[PDB]
Amino acid sequence: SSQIRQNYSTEVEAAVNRLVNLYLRASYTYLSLGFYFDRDDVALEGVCHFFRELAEEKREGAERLLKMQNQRGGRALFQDLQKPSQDEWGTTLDAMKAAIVLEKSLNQALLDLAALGSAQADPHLCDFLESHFLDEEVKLIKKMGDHLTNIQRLVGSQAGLGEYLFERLTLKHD
Amino acid sequence: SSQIRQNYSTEVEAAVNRLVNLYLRASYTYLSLGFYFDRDDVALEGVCHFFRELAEEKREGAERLLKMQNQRGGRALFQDLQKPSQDEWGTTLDAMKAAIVLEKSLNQALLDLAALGSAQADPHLCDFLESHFLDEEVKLIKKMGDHLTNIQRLVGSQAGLGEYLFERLTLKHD
Amino acid sequence: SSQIRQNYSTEVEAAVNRLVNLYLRASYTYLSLGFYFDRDDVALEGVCHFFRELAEEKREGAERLLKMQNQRGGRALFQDLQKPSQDEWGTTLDAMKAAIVLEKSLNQALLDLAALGSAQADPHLCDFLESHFLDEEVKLIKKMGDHLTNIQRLVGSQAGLGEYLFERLTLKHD
Amino acid sequence: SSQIRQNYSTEVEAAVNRLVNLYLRASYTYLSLGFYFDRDDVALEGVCHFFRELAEEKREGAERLLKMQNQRGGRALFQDLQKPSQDEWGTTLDAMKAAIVLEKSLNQALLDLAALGSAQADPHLCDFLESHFLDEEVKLIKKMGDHLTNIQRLVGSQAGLGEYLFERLTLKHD
Ligand SMILES: [Cl-]
Ligand SMILES: [Cl-]
Ligand SMILES: [Cl-]
Ligand SMILES: [Cl-]
Repeated sequence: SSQIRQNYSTEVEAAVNRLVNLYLRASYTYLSLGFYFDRDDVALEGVCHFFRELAEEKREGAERLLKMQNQRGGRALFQDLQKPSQDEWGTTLDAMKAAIVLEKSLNQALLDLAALGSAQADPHLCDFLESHFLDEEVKLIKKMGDHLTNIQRLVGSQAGLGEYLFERLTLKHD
Repeated sequence: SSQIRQNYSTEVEAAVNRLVNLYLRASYTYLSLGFYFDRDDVALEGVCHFFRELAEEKREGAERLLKMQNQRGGRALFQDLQKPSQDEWGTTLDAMKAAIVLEKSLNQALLDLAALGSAQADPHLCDFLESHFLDEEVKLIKKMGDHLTNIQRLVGSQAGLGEYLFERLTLKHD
Repeated sequence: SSQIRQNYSTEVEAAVNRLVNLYLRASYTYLSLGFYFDRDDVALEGVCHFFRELAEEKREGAERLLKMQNQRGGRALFQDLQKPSQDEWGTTLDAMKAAIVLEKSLNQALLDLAALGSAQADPHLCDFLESHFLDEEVKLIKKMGDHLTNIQRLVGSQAGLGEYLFERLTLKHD
Repeated sequence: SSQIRQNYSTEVEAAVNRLVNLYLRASYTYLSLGFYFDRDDVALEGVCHFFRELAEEKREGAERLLKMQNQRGGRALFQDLQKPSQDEWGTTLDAMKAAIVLEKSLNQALLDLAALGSAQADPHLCDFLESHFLDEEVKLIKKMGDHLTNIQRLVGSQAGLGEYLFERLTLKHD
């Protein structure tokens, strides 16, 4: 069973398993975004790379939560993973707007879990989120917000031109 | 406007702007202390260097707060910067006593902001202060306290001798 | 008191202290400009970097004046530092126009002090300004003028596009 | 005769020859100071080294003036060199006080020559002094003033102790 568990509430254990599901769902959403931008009829390499990187980051976040669950003596429980909300993701702008929505939802889940940890007097959990998740999320949301502003200023009356230039001159590509 | 702000209270935003002012004021105080000890009629190089270093440290603390303000989606607001409390700073002892007073005031402002963060359930802010400010301040206050004790033991009946020896043998100089 | 002062007028001493205030004010203005361009709703990294660099340059100019004040046996006297003239700085164009205004004001103050030095038969002061300030200021004003022309030619009927392209292709960024 | 002389007044030529004499006299004074501090009954190595270095510096200043005299097409004219004002130089304090007097006299001679150059519309001469002499002299006087303050604070009621400590802990020695 366990022999190590100490100060680790059933409420936190369940919430961690839920958060793993949310991160894996987010990873799957980013996988879909990445491959949409690799379509020959979309063909925005830097946009593809941006979202493929996020798919890996979210998977790694789920793995870190699972490692922690076992370190505390809780039990990983996996649930079905829903498919992403869209099959096609529109423009770079549409995609970046969907990404910031998704990140705000993950951030709120992190904050909710931090608040649960405080309520449960679980300082290890609170430390864990502060150390590996909260600032990573703030940094990423700031980056997306920066990108949104630049994408928006490039729409002008020549959306295609602006979308190409943003991909070429802001996003990382070969 | 903002598109990134989340869980970032107006109260914290304002308090961060106030703390920026306090750090910039402290930086200005240390600039004045540094140049006083470079006067030809004062001429204590190690004391000059000690306070010039602190002027840079406090400026960098203000810059880190400003970076964080933008990362969270708050808005930097700058106010007039008051001049330092003195134009001449007395002996090394007088200066180190003024410095520890100043640092206690910064430390209390940090603690007040940490308490506001806890009240507002803002774990990112609390993490931020713990990571970059609270221990730096404890370390610095301990160092100043150590220096005060050594300065005090050197006063004896030969203050000039003790002030020279402390500058030469404790403080870093060329 | 002093034992080193020679050929260093009270008029120059006071004017140097005033010029220190002007440089520190300019540094503060550039700090504000830099952080405005780091806002997520502005997000022009190269513009941010340009003005953050100038904030450091102006601080260093103030420090060089203070060092010189002590080398000549004058006494640094610090005054309150007024906040910058604006809290928000508009477009890159608006900001660069404000910067060239500011630099012209610093340049005129330098020239006024050079003329005072000549009047007071203070060749060390005149040398000092020529060596460390006058050409640095001419170079910087020429650079800003160059930038203004390029910004202006990019406005066209697509201001957002031009502002992005200038930041990407002229200014230094990561 | 000359074939190169241009814009080089007889007044400046004579004043340069006088200044050469003043620098060589100063060099001789420092030679005497250096060897006094090497006496077995004085024995302050760092003080000896300080003044021996200045003897070389003043000789080199005289050589630079002579080189310039020939570059401009003037004619070096050498006069008798008076012996130093003292045969024995007292304490480190007495010596440093005599040195700052001497340096103030050289500085005034430099300033007088700079003013003569301006009067004669001789910008090469004015540049020459600014480039190689005026700031070197300000720097040296500031250093001596710094030393005087430290020597004075060490007198206390134990002059011998203070004189030893200054030599050991401020001045450069083997
Ligand atoms: Cl579904
Ligand atoms: Cl005040
Ligand atoms: Cl104001
Ligand atoms: Cl004689």
